[PDB]
Amino acid sequence: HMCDAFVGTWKLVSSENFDDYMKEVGVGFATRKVAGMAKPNMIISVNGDVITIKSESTFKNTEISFILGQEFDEVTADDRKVKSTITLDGGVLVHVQKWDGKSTTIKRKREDDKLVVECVMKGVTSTRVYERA
Ligand SMILES: O=C(O)CS[C@@H]1Cc2cc(Cl)ccc2Sc2ccccc21
Repeated sequence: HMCDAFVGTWKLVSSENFDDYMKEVGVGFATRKVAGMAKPNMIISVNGDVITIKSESTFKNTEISFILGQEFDEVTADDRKVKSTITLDGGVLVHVQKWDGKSTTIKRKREDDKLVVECVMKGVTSTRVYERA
């Protein structure tokens, strides 16, 4: 019952500062423009200890399956090859991606009926709000 309140199908409804986040991460111009238009559907499921997060959009589909605290390989929407670890910290899912000596952290939290996604790269934060689909 670890992630119960995250489970479901979610749709992006708002974004703030995401272009600046992507610039800070090192995403190139054309990818930033196209990826930044996308309104992904995020589908979160749990089967035993394995959590799966899928994102489906016009631009790209992504999928990760993982066990909390156990590092894994991930290919991001912008095609970085990263080493990721996802943990639960006080009810917040904390996702750290490491690549090329860099790091970024994505936090996912339930707030009212929304799922709020905060993406941090150095001094730049972006907030993405999802609602139930
Ligand atoms: O989950 C969130 O909203 C924030 S991470 C984000 C997810 C994403 C997923 C799809 Cl399928 C299509 C475009 C994008 S935009 C994008 C571009 C670069 C790096 C990550 C992401």
